[PDB]
This record gives sequence, structure tokens and C-alpha cells, in this order.
Amino acid sequence: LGSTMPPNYVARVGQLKTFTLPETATGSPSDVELGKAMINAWREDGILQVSMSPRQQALFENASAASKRFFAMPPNQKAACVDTQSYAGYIASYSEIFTVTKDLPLDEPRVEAKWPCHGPCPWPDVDMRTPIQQYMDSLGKSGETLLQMIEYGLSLHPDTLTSLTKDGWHHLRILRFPQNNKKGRGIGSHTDYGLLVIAAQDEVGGLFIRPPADDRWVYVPPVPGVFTVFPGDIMQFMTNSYLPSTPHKVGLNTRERFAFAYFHEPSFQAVVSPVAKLYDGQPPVEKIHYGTHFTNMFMRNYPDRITTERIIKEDRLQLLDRPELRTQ
Ligand SMILES: O=C(O)CCC(=O)C(=O)O
Ligand SMILES: [Mn+2]
Repeated sequence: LGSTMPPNYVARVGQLKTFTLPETATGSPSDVELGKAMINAWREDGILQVSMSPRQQALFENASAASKRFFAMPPNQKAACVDTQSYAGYIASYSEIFTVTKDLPLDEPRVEAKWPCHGPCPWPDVDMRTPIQQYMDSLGKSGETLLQMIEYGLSLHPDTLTSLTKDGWHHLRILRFPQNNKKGRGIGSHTDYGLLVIAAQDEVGGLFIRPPADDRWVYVPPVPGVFTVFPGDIMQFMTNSYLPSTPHKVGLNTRERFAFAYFHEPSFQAVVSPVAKLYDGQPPVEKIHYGTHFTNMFMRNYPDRITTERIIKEDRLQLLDRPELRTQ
């Protein structure tokens, strides 16, 4: 067994299905079968595991070392990693996070135009950049494949999902959780606001998920060599909950935990519409502008951040009513 389950936590140990993703998804009968089997795993368990190739496993090991190095920095070398235009940077709460949003230079056209959330990432040095960025380029390649497989298994119109993620606002949440000695939680029960979540953890362990109802909590054990995938609120909105939005909570174990939360997202300028085929005939009139969706939550979950104060003081929430921030 193992019992790597954090202490004082009642849950069922989960037996997950690992899958091996192609490097190049083409629409072959094998890809369609793999997609439909993965769709079945998300509808029965709410989460599934994907095997890492040796290249993917090495980028993950390089990125896992860089994270321990950042959190090993002094409490003020870390606090100085904040930008006035980007939500990227360090947060300390009882986890600690370093979020990597789209790293855009000061002279980039969308940064010059004061678009909300757009700006350069506050790296301590190029030694955290090369590692985590190369992991995000590999995780991005997996995100596009995972979406193509959902398209083939839900028999969706080709490029129904990959058309929104061209210039996707993919972001990574580099997580470190403390030991148990809130006052007893890492993160409470919550669902992800995005499309897909590719997650990774070390051997300590502490993730719990809630599977989709048939017609209690499940502990996700740390299997080496694999990463987990579960969908978010945007996927549930597009699919009329045919693919779920998995609720999940993180508990503190007897050691410190190091984890990664990758969000494969639509473009900041994407207008996500529901899939009519999966709404029995009547799709809602509601559409979600991802840029507004993202800005509203981050100017909300991080309300006293100087990134949020500058948006209200430069009225950047107005560029969101402009059509150029709504056309990809
Ligand atoms: O906090 C989350 O939403 C994901 C955390 C995670 O990936 C983990 O602890 O394994
Ligand atoms: Mn989450």
C-alpha cells in the first residue's frame, strides 16, 4: 500500500489509469480509441495519469530542482519577485506559490498598450527561467495533444479546442506546502477556473479529489514517472458537464510537499462558446471571454496585490470592453 496519505484524513486510496500520449496526434483509429478511453476515465474517476517520456521526465527533474532553489532563497529575495503589470511572481500565505504567466517584455505591443495582466515575469535569475520555461514548453505540447484526444473521443469538429489555445494564456503554479507541525489545511475544496490542469508532485503526497457522482473523497497517491490530468470549469462549461470539473483539496503531510499546477488555457483574447452537439440541441447564449474571466479571478483572489491596485488606478478593466482584446 504505502499510506503516503497525509495524517488525519479520511479518504479512499485511488487506483488511477495511466495512459501514454502520442507525440503527434493525427486522428488515427488508435488516437480515437485512446481519446474515448481517456474520456471514460474522467467520467468514472475524474482524474487520470499520463506517462512521462525520458525527455519529459528530465525536464521535470530540472524544474523540480529549480523550485526547491527558489523557495530556498531568503524570505525577502522571494518577496521582491512581483511585477506591476503581471500577476506572475511570489505569493506567501499554508503553501507558497510562484506563478508563471505569459512572460512578455516591457516593450511588447500588448504590454505597451497596458493590457490587464500582461507583463514580464519577475524571475530571480535566468537559472530559474531556463528550467521552468522549458518544462512549460513540454507541458504545452502535452496540453495540445490532450485537447486533440478529447476532440477525437467526443467526436468534436476538428480544432474545436485547439483553435482557442493558439497563444494560450497557459500558466504554471509552482507550489511548496509546509509540514503539519487554516491551522490545519493547505488548500480547501475547490474547482479550477480553467480548461485543463496537468499536475505533478514529489513523493510526499497530499492531493485529494472527488470523482464524478455515480449516475466521498479519493486520495491521489504519488506514482513516479507520471503526471495527472483533470479538467476545470471551462471544460465543464463547453461540454455540459460531460467532462467534469474535478473538485480537489490539498492536505499537509508529515513532510514539506513540492508540487506543480499547470493550466493549459485558451488565448487571453479567446471567446469560448459551448459545444452545441453536447447540449442536446439548445446551447446557452452565454460565452466566456477568457481574458475577463482570468482578470476577474486574479483581481479577486489576490486583491491587495499591487498588480490589482494598478489595474483599478489605470482603469485597464476598460481595455477588456475593446474588441481587439476579444479577437484572437
Ligand atoms: O492545488 C492544486 O490545485 C493542485 C495541487 C497539486 O498539484 C498537488 O498537490 O499535487
Ligand atoms: Mn486547483
